Amino acid sequence: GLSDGEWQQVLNVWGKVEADIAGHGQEVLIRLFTGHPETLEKFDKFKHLKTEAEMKASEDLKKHGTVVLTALGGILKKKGHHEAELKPLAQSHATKHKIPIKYLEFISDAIIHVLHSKHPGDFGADAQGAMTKALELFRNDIAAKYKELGFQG
Repeated sequence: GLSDGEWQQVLNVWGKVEADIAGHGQEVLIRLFTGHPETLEKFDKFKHLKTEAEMKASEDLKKHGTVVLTALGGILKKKGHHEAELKPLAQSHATKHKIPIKYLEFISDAIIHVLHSKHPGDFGADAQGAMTKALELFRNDIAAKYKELGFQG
């Protein structure tokens, strides 16, 4: 798993996220949607947004970004014993929304990009590697649950 020092670096940069969860959420989603427009098709209420300008001005989108990063934060803070926080997310993403693991990879990259962009001083080489492992563990445990839930995934 991750070392205590790796989790410290994950939690340190997540500190920066929580100081402005909305702005971070908004930037992560925008990065995801602009990098991987197919992901936007999964969002009934957002997929009419054609441009970055439109995405930035969307309050719905910023609200959802907060929702996403709030749930992820709760998982990250559990540092590897996150079963309980992970369970309802795997559940909804496997039945209600059907989010392929590949899309979770895209959003992981989007998060790492935004974190490197906004907080390079709190997100150097070791920390980027620790966050990489952290998000990998998230996707890995989501996948394991997807399997039980009958979604591939």
